Amino acid sequence: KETAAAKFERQHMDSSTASSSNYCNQMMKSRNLTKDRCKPVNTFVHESLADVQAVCSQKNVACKNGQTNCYQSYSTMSITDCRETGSSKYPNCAYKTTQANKHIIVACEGNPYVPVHFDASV
Repeated sequence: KETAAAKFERQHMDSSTASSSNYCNQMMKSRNLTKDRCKPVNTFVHESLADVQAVCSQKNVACKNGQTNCYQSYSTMSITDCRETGSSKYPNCAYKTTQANKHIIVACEGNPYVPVHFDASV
């Protein structure tokens, strides 16, 4: 079905945008991240697809799971962290929205070598 690279774009890319306090509530729903369960934590990156793809050629770092295919951006990037609230109950998933400017760390795979997993922000 959906490729890993497409799944990364669906879950994590929002180049279209200044996020509101309801941003995560709307985006987690519209990107199908609340269909089977409320995904607890999810990050959206507001940079261009080209800039995020270029991270796979930037600073190589260890992934949280111990693999060696993670990469940290040389520059900070505009991102939005979505974190499920305590009062969230499926299927009415509820999220706190936090914008930040941080370096991102993604896992890269394949040919062409593209992001397939959002590992962390630092």
